[PDB]
Amino acid sequence: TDPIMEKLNSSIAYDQRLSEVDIQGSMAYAKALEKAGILTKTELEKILSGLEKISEEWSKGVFVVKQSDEDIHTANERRLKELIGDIAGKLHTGRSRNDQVVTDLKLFMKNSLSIISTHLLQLIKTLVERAAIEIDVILPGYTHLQKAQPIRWSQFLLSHAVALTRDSERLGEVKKRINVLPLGSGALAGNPLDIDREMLRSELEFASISLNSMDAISERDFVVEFLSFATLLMIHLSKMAEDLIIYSTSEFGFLTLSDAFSTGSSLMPQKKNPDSLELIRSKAGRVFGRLASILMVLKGLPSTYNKDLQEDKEAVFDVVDTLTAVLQVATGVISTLQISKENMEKALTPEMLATDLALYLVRKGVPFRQAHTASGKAVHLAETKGITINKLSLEDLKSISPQFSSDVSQVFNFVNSVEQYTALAGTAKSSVTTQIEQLRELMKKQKE
Amino acid sequence: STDPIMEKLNSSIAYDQRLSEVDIQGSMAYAKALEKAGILTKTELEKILSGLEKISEEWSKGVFVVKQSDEDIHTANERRLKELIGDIAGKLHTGRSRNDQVVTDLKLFMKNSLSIISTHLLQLIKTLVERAAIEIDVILPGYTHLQKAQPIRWSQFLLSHAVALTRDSERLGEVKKRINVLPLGSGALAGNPLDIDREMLRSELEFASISLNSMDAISERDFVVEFLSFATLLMIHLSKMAEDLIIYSTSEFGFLTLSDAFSTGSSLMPQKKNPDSLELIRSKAGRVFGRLASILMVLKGLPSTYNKDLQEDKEAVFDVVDTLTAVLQVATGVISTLQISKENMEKALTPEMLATDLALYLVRKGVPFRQAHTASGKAVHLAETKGITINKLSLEDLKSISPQFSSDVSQVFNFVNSVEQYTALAGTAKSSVTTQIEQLRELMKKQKE
Amino acid sequence: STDPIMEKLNSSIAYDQRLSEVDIQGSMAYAKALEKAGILTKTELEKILSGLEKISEEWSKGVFVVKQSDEDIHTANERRLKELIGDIAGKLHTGRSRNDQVVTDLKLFMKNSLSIISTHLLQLIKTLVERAAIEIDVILPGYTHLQKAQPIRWSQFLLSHAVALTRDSERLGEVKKRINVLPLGSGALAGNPLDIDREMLRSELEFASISLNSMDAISERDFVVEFLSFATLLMIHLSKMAEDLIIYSTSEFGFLTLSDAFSTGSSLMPQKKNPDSLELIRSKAGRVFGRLASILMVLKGLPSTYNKDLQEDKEAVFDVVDTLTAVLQVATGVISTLQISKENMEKALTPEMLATDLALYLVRKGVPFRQAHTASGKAVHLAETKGITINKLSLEDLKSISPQFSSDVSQVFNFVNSVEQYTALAGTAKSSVTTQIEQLRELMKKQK
Amino acid sequence: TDPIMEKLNSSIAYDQRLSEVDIQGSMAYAKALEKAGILTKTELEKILSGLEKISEEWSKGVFVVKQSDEDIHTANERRLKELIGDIAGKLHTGRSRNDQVVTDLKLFMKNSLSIISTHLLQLIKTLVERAAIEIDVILPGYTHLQKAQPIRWSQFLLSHAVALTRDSERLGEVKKRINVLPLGSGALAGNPLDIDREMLRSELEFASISLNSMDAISERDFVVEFLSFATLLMIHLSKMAEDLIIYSTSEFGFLTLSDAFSTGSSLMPQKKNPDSLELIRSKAGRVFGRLASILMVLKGLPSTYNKDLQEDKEAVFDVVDTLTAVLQVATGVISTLQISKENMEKALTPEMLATDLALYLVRKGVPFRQAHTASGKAVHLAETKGITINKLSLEDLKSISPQFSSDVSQVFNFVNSVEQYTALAGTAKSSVTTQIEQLRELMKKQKEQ
Repeated sequence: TDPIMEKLNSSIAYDQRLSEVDIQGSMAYAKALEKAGILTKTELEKILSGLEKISEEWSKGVFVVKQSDEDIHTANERRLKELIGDIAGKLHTGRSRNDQVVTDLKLFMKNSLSIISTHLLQLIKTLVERAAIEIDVILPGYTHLQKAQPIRWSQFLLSHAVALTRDSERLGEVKKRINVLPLGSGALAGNPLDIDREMLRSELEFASISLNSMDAISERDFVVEFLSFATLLMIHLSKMAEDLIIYSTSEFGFLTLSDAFSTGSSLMPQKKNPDSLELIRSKAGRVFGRLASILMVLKGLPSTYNKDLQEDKEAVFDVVDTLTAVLQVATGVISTLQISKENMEKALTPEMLATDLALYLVRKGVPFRQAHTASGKAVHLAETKGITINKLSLEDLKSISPQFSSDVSQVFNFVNSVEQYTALAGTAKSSVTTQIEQLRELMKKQKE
Repeated sequence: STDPIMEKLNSSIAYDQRLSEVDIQGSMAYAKALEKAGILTKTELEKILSGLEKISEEWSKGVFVVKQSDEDIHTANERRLKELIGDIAGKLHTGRSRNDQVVTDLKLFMKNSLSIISTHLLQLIKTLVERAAIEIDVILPGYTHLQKAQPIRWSQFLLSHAVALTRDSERLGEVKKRINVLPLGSGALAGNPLDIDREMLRSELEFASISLNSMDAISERDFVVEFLSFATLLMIHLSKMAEDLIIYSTSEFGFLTLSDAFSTGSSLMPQKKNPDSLELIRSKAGRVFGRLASILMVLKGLPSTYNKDLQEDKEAVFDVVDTLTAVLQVATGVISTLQISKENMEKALTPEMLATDLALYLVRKGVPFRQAHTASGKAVHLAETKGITINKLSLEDLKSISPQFSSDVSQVFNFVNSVEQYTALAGTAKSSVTTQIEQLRELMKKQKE
Repeated sequence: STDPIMEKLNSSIAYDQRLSEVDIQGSMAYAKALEKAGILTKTELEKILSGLEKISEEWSKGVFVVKQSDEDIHTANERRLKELIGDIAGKLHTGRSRNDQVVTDLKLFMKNSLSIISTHLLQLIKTLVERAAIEIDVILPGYTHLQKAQPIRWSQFLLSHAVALTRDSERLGEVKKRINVLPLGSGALAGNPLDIDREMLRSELEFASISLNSMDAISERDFVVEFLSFATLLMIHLSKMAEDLIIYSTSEFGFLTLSDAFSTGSSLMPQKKNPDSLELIRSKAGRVFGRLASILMVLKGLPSTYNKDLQEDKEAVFDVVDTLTAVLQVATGVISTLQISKENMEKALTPEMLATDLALYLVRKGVPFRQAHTASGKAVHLAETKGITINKLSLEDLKSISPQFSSDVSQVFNFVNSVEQYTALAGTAKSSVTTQIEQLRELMKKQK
Repeated sequence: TDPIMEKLNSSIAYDQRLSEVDIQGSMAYAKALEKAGILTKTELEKILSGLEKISEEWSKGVFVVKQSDEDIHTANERRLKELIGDIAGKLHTGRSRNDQVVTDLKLFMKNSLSIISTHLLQLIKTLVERAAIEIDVILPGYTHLQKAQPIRWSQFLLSHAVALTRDSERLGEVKKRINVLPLGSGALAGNPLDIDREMLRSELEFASISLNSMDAISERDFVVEFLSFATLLMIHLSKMAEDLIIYSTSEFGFLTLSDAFSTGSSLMPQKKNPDSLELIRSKAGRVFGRLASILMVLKGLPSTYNKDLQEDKEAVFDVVDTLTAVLQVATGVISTLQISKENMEKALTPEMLATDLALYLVRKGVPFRQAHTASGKAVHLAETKGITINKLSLEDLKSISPQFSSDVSQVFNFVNSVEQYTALAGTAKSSVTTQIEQLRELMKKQKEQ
């Protein structure tokens, strides 16, 4: 056996975090083997005790890895043997590395996804809570990154909560396809000892059992799916990071992040670098890379098991750790950032109310195209007098369209600007309250 | 220096014309809501609708006519409306914007495309499951590392693909539910400014729910990414199935032959068939994956809310939808019409693949896994040294390796008995494959619904 | 009996018509070689060449007429020729195959196409370079983490993009060279069986050399992947520049404005332009990357030699060729016609950005950086205390911090002198910029 | 200072590989600081002495890192003080982490590219040499994975070597741009102390120096290009692996991998699983994944430096180690695999010569169309007569075309088949010989790195 190739087959270098699930998997199997008559009652006790002690060695961090261990499965098998003797060997009866590895990665993923879920909900929750509290703050809404119209700071925050909520929904969909036991699939044709797979499932807490052994052994859908979910999640987070990074520019002045999530220099204590957000944005590429790699690893592979499939572990681990860290960093950034109502408020400009001005007419029967030209004509005027549109006199307005009354003054108020969007999903106060209620409901659904 | 070339990039009319009917539908739904909102008088309405319907027909009969001024499908339809009805149709744009219209049209279009793709997907699944039911007695080699591992039923192989496809169908449904949400009424960014009744819009357009936030509804393209993720994984599945059949159809394996319609030949080598169909299907995985990749890269780093960049979704969605619709039917064809060679499949099974069963023989007699496995190795080695296959070792020779080998060991050297060992749920044993067929059928019912 | 969908799925006519010309030229070259090989007589060659030149025209004047039987452009032409000069046309295919004829057309098309792209890429670089010389005096903020870091010449900025784009040009050349290798004469996969004169084919089609291995030349698509990698990196550069320009054109930054030609707007908000151009360019980065990912996966895992999978190459090549041609030109237009605001740019220059140079003042005076930094720190510190900008601190005050401060420390508080510190090669000092402009001019001459 | 954050910026666990390059970057800068008049000659010798001592520590591998260390950089600085004192602090003078980090990576990549180049050339040499030795072996050439026509085993081996040769040419082109000095660009606007960048260049063995400070700090083209070269190379390797995997199947039986690059069961000692090839093939996805990530990280970023660029190290390290391991595994596989000349021979069939039969007529003046027709008629005749085309008698052939003469007997010989392809790059022996020598020349030009 070649030196370099052996080092490539060697997963022991990173697959150690699968120690516990590999042990849990073995315990269930040993139980099913005793029920099948492959093990005696006493043997089972010996095995379980052995497996339990091994579990402790890892949790305590005292487990010793022999250079002869190519993977975590070999390590535990070797240990279990030097712990209870020959009897240890009977444990691998009819089992295969092929269905052991998938059972292991799936258990690990079910647990990790459970952890990713809490952080994700915590982020969404954090976003929603500030949307509640800062519901009066208004700032410009952008399109093409050019000030378009006023919107509530909360409508902006909520848009990110809503996207994340979808991420959460997908996470759940992926979580249930992962919650299917693949153990007892053997090398590819199934388990040859009529092993009780139902006992296996309930013992390991899966929701159901894999339908086809060839599929169960060679499919990495659960890996691709998780990656697809993780990548779109990062897209959302990269979009939010981009918004904030920009808003935190001295130019915009909208906000600045706490010191914990930014860096700085004693030469310019008035500027803060949003490292936190830059890191989050960059992880999108990192996670996408993993998605792209596994997809290509799978394209073209014939049935059933192929060594190519070992690339899955490192991709999942890296993604699980990336999301776990980035999600929390995002929650903190959101809860501890400081907006500037002042600058955010001074950002609002009269010119932005021009569209609302055209709406004022539409509400008085004046047709669409006709109102537009009227509103556009009104700007041209104030424009030629060196004054904003909210300033031009009532008489000036009259000359362009008799439709303009004295109430037209109401149009030049930002609170009024946003209150226009009462229709479901709008930036109006009422709509924002509705949304806040809906997200909290959806979060309850995705749990109880 | 290219203002004209700039305009060309914004041009979409060359490919978005398949959106004509969804655009018209969205406009009729909005006009109505515009009347309830009083923006339009009842009469103003009836004339608008009648105008949108004349346009509906113009496309539904290829009689429409685009001018060298129609930037896109929208402009092309509103221009014809200003031409049919007149200066009145202008009151329709009141309230909503292109940012609002765009996603509404794409979601309506995708919803229909998905349902169609689902039918084709389900047909493929039914074809595999059906063929698995009929050829349940066929046995061939099960492979790992493209090497003969152990005997398996040909049906187990077919069902492994059907099972994977079933997950594809489940994802398709999840992606469709998120697409069946009304985005119309979000306006250009902050929502509709006329308190338009969105429920009515939902009802008219037949969406299942209404979008929650106007900013999200206008800037998000999750439904596009998700669709592409579903498509790419589905393609991965199909690429694998194509690869398997390509290999099995080689003269070397000789397990099966594609029908004339899904393959090509040559006058000089009539008995030779190239698996054109399978190669096309396999090559589409990359094509679909690329679309996934492009959209993902297009979305990454974009700030709120709407940005021109999002205009790249249409072309990727159209390509993948057509690709999927064609690929799926071709695969159904291929599986439905290919010819298998029972003789060659069975002939490929060898005694050497039964060494594992030999070891299991001892395990069932109580011998420890290790001892048994070691004994089978010795038997394999002995036969090898005598230059004979293990199914020919005499009983004496076997007992010289372990007395546990009784005269009944002969039963081990039977390929049917080999696959019949796998009765545990999901195995290749006949009872197990039968069970799989019932489970899938019952799944095709939840997916059909 | 072929399946109708299989049929349609195999039709490239819809898009491969643009290969009409190069297909004929390949056929012309091959015919001439068939005459020399004794497969055709001069009389037959003349009749064939004449029938081909006729088809050429039919495409030129857009007169050519395609029929539903035309699966691909190769069939459209071969059929047309048969109609024109009778079944003598059949001989033209002697020893030739779709396999080597299809990759011959693709390289020829790409060679021509790349030639046009080179021109446009060079015109963009030039536009950037010439602008850098003209506005070399302009000074504005330099960003790190999208936060003001220190004064930089505006030209230093334009040039960083020209420099990146020149690397793109260098790659474009390296790719062109490998594309400029004749594949015709490779036959179906084992080579040409008629001892055809490939050197003659090369000379006629004008390639620089001939392919080394028939199998490789028919199965590899390195030339496509490589072109796509070059295009993708180019788009990245362009996407970054786009990002910079979109942000600079924000009301908030106000550093510049785009002409109406490459922008979009509203009659309700005259004082506002949306950078549609720059946004298109950025979006195309993904689009082109998509093609790259596409072909890489199509090729991955494919066996030797020819496979129908390779048919996906054309659509990917055409898309990117057209995308780059359109985008590169638009970029040029955007870069040449945009108007900067020297006022807002210098305005952005604040004394807080000279805190760094204050320390450098001490290091030149001999003060160890560790100490000169903490020194400048006390300065900004005491500066805030007195509620004044560091440029207002008195010599007396500066001395209380470090005796090394003299009357000249006053110069450190000048933007021109701030920038003029970077005279080291590639720095932002005017002399460094001019050296750059000159250097870029030299590179542009050689790559021609 | 957040704990998760701090852990995200850490890189000491993986960037230690950059120890020696970092120190070399310090010695260089230190000397440049002495010329700028910041470090007295006495201080220069003081530092250079320490820096060497620390570098000397890593060398013997006795260096020690503390938990306080985050960057391989700070790990070296911290240790500089522990040996030299406060004077160490002057090394930072006018030097940013921005040009210091891009300098370490290029210096590292340049050295990695050299190692990688060597292995690549070793792989090419192994293929070309084996081809020269087994130049007489003939086997089926495949198209759509179906026997298409006789070819020389060496023609097959050479097609891969040729592709691999272009990879080696891409390596050189990439190394060229990597071999440029970025140091002295500072944090963004360049070096502020008029540092002598020509001295740094000479000292760091770079070929030239960066043209623009902003570009040199923010660009990661060099990372992209390298990844692009690696991915194209891995594609090539995945194609070769697919081939060998297929050729090593029992069904094909064309060759067997040595025990060193394959897995096997004691129960089936004949079964040979091509682990080595599968590993190589799977790394293609792993590498492309890296390319994909960095590309998405760079997309849409604004000038100049952004913390995003930090994701480059791990991508480069992964692919550098992967390419190094994979290339050597490839080399091993190709030189230690045993071919079955006999099975490659028995795979050549008479049916694969109908094409040659038509060509026989073409050389005697018969037009392509008619030639192809006579041959096919000969195929039908042998079919109806129950024999193979080579068994048809002269009379059988004459009755199809008078142009057939007793000399047609030579058409039914596989050596003569491949010998028809004498045209440049064809599979005729003389052509294969010409390739071997063209490739040796090419390996020479490149070897002269």
